[PDB]
Amino acid sequence: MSFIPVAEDSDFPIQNLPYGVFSTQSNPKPRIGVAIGDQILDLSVIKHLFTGPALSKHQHVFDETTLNNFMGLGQAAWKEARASLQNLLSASQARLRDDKELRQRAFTSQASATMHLPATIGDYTDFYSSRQHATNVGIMFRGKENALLPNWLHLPVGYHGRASSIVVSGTPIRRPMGQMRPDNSKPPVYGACRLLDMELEMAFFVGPGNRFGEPIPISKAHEHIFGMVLMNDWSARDIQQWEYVPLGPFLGKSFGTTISPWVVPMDALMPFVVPNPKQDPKPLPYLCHSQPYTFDINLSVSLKGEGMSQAATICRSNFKHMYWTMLQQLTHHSVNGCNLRPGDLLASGTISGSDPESFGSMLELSWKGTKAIDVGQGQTRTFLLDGDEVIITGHCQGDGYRVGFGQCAGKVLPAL
Amino acid sequence: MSFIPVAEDSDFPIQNLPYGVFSTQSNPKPRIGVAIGDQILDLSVIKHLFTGPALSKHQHVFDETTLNNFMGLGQAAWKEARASLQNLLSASQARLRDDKELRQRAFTSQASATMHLPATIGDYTDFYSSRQHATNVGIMFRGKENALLPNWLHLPVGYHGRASSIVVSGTPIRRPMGQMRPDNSKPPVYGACRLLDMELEMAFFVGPGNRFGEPIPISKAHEHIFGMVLMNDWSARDIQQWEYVPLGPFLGKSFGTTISPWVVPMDALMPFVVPNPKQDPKPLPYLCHSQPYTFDINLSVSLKGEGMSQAATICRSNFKHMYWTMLQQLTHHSVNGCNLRPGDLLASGTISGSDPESFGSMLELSWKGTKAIDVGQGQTRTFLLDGDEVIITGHCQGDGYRVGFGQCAGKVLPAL
Ligand SMILES: C[As](C)(=O)[O-]
Ligand SMILES: C[As](C)(=O)[O-]
Ligand SMILES: [Ca+2]
Ligand SMILES: [Ca+2]
Repeated sequence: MSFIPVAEDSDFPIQNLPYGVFSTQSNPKPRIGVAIGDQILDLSVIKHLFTGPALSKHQHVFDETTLNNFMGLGQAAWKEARASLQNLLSASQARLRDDKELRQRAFTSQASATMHLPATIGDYTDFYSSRQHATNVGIMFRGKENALLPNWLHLPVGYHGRASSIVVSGTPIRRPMGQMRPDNSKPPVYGACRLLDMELEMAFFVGPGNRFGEPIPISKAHEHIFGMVLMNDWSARDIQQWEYVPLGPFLGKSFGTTISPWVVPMDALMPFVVPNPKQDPKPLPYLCHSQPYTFDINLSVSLKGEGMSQAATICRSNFKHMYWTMLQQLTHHSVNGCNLRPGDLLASGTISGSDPESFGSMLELSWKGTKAIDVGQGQTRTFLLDGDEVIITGHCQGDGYRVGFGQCAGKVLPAL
Repeated sequence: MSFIPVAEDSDFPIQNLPYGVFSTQSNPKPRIGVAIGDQILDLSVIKHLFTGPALSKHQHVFDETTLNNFMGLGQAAWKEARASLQNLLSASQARLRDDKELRQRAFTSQASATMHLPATIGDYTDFYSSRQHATNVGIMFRGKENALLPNWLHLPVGYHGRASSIVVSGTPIRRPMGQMRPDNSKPPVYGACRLLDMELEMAFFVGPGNRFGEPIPISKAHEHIFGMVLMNDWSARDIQQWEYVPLGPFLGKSFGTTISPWVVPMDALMPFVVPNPKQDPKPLPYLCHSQPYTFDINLSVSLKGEGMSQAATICRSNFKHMYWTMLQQLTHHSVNGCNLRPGDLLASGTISGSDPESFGSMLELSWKGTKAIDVGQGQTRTFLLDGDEVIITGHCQGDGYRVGFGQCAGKVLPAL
């Protein structure tokens, strides 16, 4: 443990050490920090303490307004940074601990900081890799006999997302206007979305890219995965339904996608690795690898309506319900020579387990609005109402510590 | 006329004046230039001559390595820059013309210049707005009675593309590996794409963005359109067919998309405006505007195999065929609150007219591999072969001058 006091139930013990971009009232310039207890350690202030071989000539990466350049340095640099931070934050090491003037400049409170997006996301991709989610959607729209489309068990299906509208936790999300077709015998209409939904996801940031035209082999895929965040892929389902054949989700997704700000490095999550789900049929060789790379990350979603005094927990799930791994997603994404770049964000798709309490959208929880979701205090939902606030949280549970993700929150504003 | 001599068939008379980013052997810094005749005027060198009200405090935008900041300044700035350039390049003006020292440093031959991508593209979107293209694809894959899907005549269908693999003209494109399902009785296979295609498009760059959550009304859409380039959306059709239901084109597109480097400003194209195609049914009011915004731009595509000495013209088309205008595309793209940003690229979709000589893909020109494309010199094609070079060109034709785009070229390399 650390010289910084850490509560037992803190998301940010010395075993975590996530990376984020923050600013304060006194200094509005976005800069890189690491969460520890209820504090932020400012890496722009302590960049000269990274004296090892991988970082000593790259200390400027900690002075940037985004994590992109640090992400681009690759695994040796990340591992050295983490070892340096663990040694510096240890309760028995004197350097940062006993340098009072440095320490006063280096640490500020999380409760007084403003968080920003952790990276400039050049490209965002959303996969569809949770089998029960894809199955549930298939049942609802095609029937139980056509629950999965023919390609789903053969490749990690995904689409290009909209990068510009990825926003940091806490950003209000306006209910979108657009066109929809509620009656198939009549022309489409223009109006406010009536089926506004959340999608519980996680996403990973890419480290070093691959060269244009050069695939990343699955055996090297783990080298390019920096760390993870929580995501809410807000969805306008009536807009989506009318637009999306044949070229895919578009305006139904691109009005807003929220991510949490603290990027938990893969090294912090490796203690919580579990076996990959068995795949049948077995994937082609380029997607076949024996490295365990599925993670036991508890996820929870709450909803609170304006007026309501307390939030209701509407979903309890886990990131281990993903059939295609992050290694397979990254490999598939580059198999054609596509060039992944530092700070790219590859998301899981909606996470659903087989238990109905773990379904990751209100589309599934309400089963296409045929079941009312109990949100407490005599109130019910099918889809989101104006003023509803959705908060996603997640953590890995260790013995006496948690590796937590903070929150991924947003409140719905009325259409405009 | 300019003091720089311009050939009658030059793409770059004083009536054009497109913006691009170039470097030279002498100076490796990517920098902003304007094409005139066979020369480039370096805007960083003459940035102090922009003394008007819109540009006087924004001269640093011409020192940047990309056009994004200039694009973000908006129409008054673009109009002022253009007016200043037309004055400074005029045959009858002395300021630049008679300054031998400055001229020496301000001009460079295009033959000496390496072109770069003109902007950092935060998000690329590909629309699908040619009626004959969508109809042709519909006939080939669904049958003649089901040419168009139900939403096509009601909104400008489009999808999010991959930004990272947009490359400048001249970049070699490697035939992609991936997964394909050549027939339906066996499992999918891994191998080199067998059905590699080009797609003739044009694309426009966004100027000032809109705020997250705030739509751009169609009456203001023209304020956000900076200028245009040529595009080849290279397509791996067998990869695409297996992957694309239900989330849309993905690895079938993202291995490479080529654009030409010279951004022709909308002001150069306005003399060549024609009436918009009549729409029936009439679109919803948010997509309804009377401003002509369809452009008479001649387009040509050539193919040259690696053993050929003459390239064959395989497509002659025109941007005026497109059913949905750029105004409608930009309006639709932001109707849900999605935030377009300076330097975003919004492409037209494959441009096909009704004449079979104007079909914009080899998929259409070979009618799904059923007809041989004559490429001259005893040779035919259905789809692209290794070593084939595809070159797209375009121009508007005036009286004694043209507004042209230069080349949009790429050569196919063999798969790994
Ligand atoms: C791609 As979906 C069915 O999770 O909106
Ligand atoms: C979306 As297409 C049919 O022009 O590959
Ligand atoms: Ca999603
Ligand atoms: Ca295309």
